[PDB]
Amino acid sequence: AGLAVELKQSTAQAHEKAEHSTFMSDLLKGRLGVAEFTRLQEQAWLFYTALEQAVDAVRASGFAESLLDPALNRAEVLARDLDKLNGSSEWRSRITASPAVIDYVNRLEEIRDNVDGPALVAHHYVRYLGDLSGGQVKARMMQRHYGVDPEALGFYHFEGIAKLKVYKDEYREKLNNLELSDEQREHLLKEATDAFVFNHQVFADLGKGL
Ligand code: COH
Ligand SMILES: [Co+2]
Repeated sequence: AGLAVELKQSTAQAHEKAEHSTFMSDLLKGRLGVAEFTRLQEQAWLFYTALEQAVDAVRASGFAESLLDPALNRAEVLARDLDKLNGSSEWRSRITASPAVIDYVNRLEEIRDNVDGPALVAHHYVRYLGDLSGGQVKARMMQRHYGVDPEALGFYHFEGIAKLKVYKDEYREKLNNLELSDEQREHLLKEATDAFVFNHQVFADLGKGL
């Protein structure tokens, strides 16, 4: 075999490289602070805004409307998280994207303009499925290590989903039931590996200095 299982087996090597990065290892260990966590959330808002722009364009065309659920949207809740984290709403006009986040947004803007359905589905898998399966863990250690207020952690909470585990199995079945050509499947497969590299490069840029 299936598409959901194939994505979890081929991108398993790249997924191990993301959790073994200097920045993510220090952030989850508790060796950093709420300033380093806030810089990660600031960069995440920049690529999630670009990601959702591409998702909105591909959903409008009819490509995988059931898969692209607008309840998964994180840019609106990430903006509210950064308002509580920074203490003000004035962060919007003073944040600069890192070299990796620029490359990431450029890729998501190309996917939006070309309305590349399969490539968008690969980026949707990489970001949203990881958020649903590891959100509650990252929110727990952010409160334990940095004392982040639970209301400033809405990114890790999906209010539109009552059964979180059931939603993961429904997302994988919708991914498996995507009618795709052999070229569209290989494009989605090669894009899924690319999307993991983009997210790993974001952590590599953040880890510089500390
Ligand atoms: C323990 C460290 C860790 C971290 C920090 C982390 C953060 C990130 C991250 C950050 C940018 C990305 C791109 C991913 C990528 C993913 N992670 Co993780 N993951 C991690 C370990 C896991 C584990 C374990 C799962 C459970 C898989 C499952 O069966 O739900 C997971 C779920 C996923 C899934 C869903 C796959 C599936 O179930 O089919 C993707 C994609 N991810 N992860
Ligand atoms: Co670079």
